[PDB]
Amino acid sequence: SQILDRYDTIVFDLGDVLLHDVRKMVKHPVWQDLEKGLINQEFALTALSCELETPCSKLKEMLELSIASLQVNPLMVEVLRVLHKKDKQIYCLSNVDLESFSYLYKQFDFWKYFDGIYVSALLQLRKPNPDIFQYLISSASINTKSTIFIDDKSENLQEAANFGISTLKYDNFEYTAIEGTPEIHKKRTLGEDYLNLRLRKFPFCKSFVSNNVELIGGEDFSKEIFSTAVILHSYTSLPDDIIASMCHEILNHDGQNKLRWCFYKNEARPDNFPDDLDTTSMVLSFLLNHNKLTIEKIIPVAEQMIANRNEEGIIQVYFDDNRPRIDAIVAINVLYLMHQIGYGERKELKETEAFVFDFLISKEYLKGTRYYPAPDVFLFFLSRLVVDFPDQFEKFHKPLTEMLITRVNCSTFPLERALRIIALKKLGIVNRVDFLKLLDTQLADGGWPVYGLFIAPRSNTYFGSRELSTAFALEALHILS
Amino acid sequence: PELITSLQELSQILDRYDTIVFDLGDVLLHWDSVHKGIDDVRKMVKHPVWQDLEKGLINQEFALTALSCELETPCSKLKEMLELSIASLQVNPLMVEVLRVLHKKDKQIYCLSNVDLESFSYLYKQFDFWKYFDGIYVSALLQLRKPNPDIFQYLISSASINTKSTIFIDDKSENLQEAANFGISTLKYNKDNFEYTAIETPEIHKKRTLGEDYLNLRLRKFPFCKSFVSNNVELIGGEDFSKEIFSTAVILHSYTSLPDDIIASMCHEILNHDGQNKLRWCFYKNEARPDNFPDDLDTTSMVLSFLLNHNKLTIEKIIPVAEQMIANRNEEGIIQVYFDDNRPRIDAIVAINVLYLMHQIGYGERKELKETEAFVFDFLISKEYLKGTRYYPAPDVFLFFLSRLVVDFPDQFEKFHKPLTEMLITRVNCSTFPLERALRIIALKKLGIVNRVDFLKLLDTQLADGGWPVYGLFIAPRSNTYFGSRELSTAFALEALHILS
Ligand SMILES: CC[N+](CC)(CC)Cc1ccccc1
Ligand SMILES: CC[N+](CC)(CC)Cc1ccccc1
Ligand SMILES: [Mg+2]
Ligand SMILES: [Mg+2]
Repeated sequence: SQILDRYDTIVFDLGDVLLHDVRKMVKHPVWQDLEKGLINQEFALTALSCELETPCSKLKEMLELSIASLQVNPLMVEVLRVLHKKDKQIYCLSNVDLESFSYLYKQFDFWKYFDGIYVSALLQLRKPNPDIFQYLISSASINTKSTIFIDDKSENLQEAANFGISTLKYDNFEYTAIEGTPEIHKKRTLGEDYLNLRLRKFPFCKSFVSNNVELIGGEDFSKEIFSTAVILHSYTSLPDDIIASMCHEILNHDGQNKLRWCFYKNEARPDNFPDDLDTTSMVLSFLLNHNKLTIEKIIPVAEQMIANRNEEGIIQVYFDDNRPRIDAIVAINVLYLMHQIGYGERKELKETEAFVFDFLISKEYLKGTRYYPAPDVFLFFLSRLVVDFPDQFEKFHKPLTEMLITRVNCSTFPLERALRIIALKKLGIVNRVDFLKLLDTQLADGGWPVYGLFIAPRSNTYFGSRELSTAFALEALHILS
Repeated sequence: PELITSLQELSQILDRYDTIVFDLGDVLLHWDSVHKGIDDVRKMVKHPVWQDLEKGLINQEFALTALSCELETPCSKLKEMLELSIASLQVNPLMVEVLRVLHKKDKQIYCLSNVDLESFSYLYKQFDFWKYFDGIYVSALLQLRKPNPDIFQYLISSASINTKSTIFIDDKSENLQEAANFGISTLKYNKDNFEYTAIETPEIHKKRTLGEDYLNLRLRKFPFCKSFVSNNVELIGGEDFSKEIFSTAVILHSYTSLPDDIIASMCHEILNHDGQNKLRWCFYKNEARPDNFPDDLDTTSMVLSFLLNHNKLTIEKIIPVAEQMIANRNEEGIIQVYFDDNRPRIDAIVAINVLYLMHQIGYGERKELKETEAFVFDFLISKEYLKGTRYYPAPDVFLFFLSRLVVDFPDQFEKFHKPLTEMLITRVNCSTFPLERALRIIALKKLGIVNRVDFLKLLDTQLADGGWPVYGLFIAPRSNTYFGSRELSTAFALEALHILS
């Protein structure tokens, strides 16, 4: 339309806009708890089974039938498409429970036109409520004077109009051109102050070791360089002085030969413990990003990595023929370096990429990897490769996003909440729920609790640190605020 | 300003007040702190993370693990130091005597202190001055911390304190300062004297209202309390049963604010229940009764106790049924579950509910009750109740019903009070099921302890229509069938809400 081209930003509703008696269910107050993400469908159907005096299975079939009867609106989708081509900022703002949102994301394919998807079950907010409009506007930094909102309901358009956003009621299209927390900041400030103090005191990132993921009763072991590299890659808002001190510890790490890095400091290296491609890939990828190394110096190390494939063609974990292992996340971090340096189209990487893609798509990642038992870690690292090399990894985006959507608010560990927040936001989905619960678990000194990010399987030793946890939580807070 | 050195003069000033608030740390209890890394527990307790533990936001393992990094001290040394500190704890003989004297003067006496749940659990078992308090307000049970004014606002509101007649005793001036802002007079406890200064939410009610409207409408429409059955405790996808009378009787005993019109309607269901004969009741309606399934003492006890309470039946009519129950003992003397020699069963909650009716009708001194009462007592004390009972798998159900009996007949069950309180404290916030939170809140408050943690978490699981989720309260053990309803869950939750406001 000639109307929408006057606006920089268009916000789309889903229902009866892009998609076209179960009404007694969706009007019930319990359904609003479901829409808000407060409960899941199983518990919501149990309750509604009682209030609606209907066998639970009948409500499930009525709902299943109702979702599958949804059909795209071809006029609106094409409209969405033309706006996308015009480089508009486009957002989706809609009430829908989480599982329905999973089905609809899998089932349709217009999602790609959106710069950002704001769904009620991921926000714990519902669409007539002005709070959801205010959340959208500040989080997306929307200039309401150049923003128009498309909905079928007048309550929604009236609310948006009160924030100064024009409206298009979707037969007829009614157009009206409209012309007219500090707790987060405190928690961010506390956390930044905590992280900056820890890392200024100990730029070689500390770690602790134990036999459990919470590292209860863990002992101090601060003689591996990997955590330092993880933080440098993962928390993108370190002050320059800290970046420098941590870079210094990497460049001067003594578990180092010919740009092959070892996990351990020399003093702590088990006799005969080999260099590994995870530590090597991660530090090399950081040094190249910060212009401490050239592709010329890295490429021979990358060939050794290609030389390290097993009989199935998969690049292995260690520079040691007598210690053959594989790991989907080590595969990912190798592939990241490969695409960074120009190796992205080497045929010898095909089975390593196939392995990673299959690990995603088979849901085998729900079992964790050899060194990373928590499934969201695989998803997070995959999202880094997929979003940073999007043309090369196009076919990963939708399946990765599907998996992440189902895992929103599925675990209580703060670091796991952080990874889901960061990964979903990089994929254009706003996960406010995990964000809210992440804030609640900050400790009083500003740091989050220790978490066992990775594992030495031979000794079932978990490694982790408050620095790692806090670094991820701060990235999550910054990326959504 | 008024410096006091005379223990006599102290007693004379405290007597001028109706309410005395006592601190624990360095007032009633005293301890030492210096025992690779730090060598002073004072460095732990001062740390910000320790405030999270004190407020109940984390447990000891969690706080130590974090402190082991901040204080650069091996976690296991921090653990040893705490245990040594706690083991070193001594009672203050002067202040417990002052406390005891105030108690013997029928003063209203409260305890307000910062202590973490594990520590407070140990202290409660270890010492025995707690009986002198009318109410106990501990930071880990309140998720509030003592300097903060809102812990004072909470105490004053929870206990309906007249701050004009209230005096607070504490060793920390910051605590006294904050108390004086609320008009409470202060008494600083020093190593060498006393300093005496004479001094002159909306969400909760919305939730209460919504929950009351929910339950009143549900019980009006279905005064025979509905029930669902499934093989799992949250009854996900459970089927409608609604053919047992016991839920109706449990609601009448457990939620004490039903309007008279609902009470009348539910009482009619009990009296017109076809599964009864000569004032013995059967769990099931006839249409669902298994062939040869007997009447049982649990439904009977709870039904007769209610009908007596509401003057539907005389003591004269109950006492013969109660004598039959005494005739239902086994070779160990424990009263059994069913009116049926061919189906011998014992269950500790059924025993509790039979004992309740016994004491209520005048049978409380009958010697034939001894083995039943010792069964329930050993069941508590042996921690065997952590395994559930035959018909009630959730451990807090046994503690809840025990607390009804023990608080309602306190002269006969004195020896139960402290062990039961000890157990309940260890269970604060130990499970997520709303009904279980509600049982713990209700039971602890009857025992004088405010469990605000479970309360706040209970509030957050109310659904938008005012009802709580269904929960399987009791079990048909053979088929592993759970029974429950939203009415049951909401009734226990509303009672917990009322009892803590
Ligand atoms: C970077 C080290 N690693 C893989 C070698 C992380 C995935 C785990 C590990 C650490 C120490 C011993 C063994 C394995
Ligand atoms: C009062 C009913 N009863 C004991 C008879 C106590 C909860 C459980 C029960 C219900 C149904 C069948 C068997 C036992
Ligand atoms: Mg709509
Ligand atoms: Mg004190």
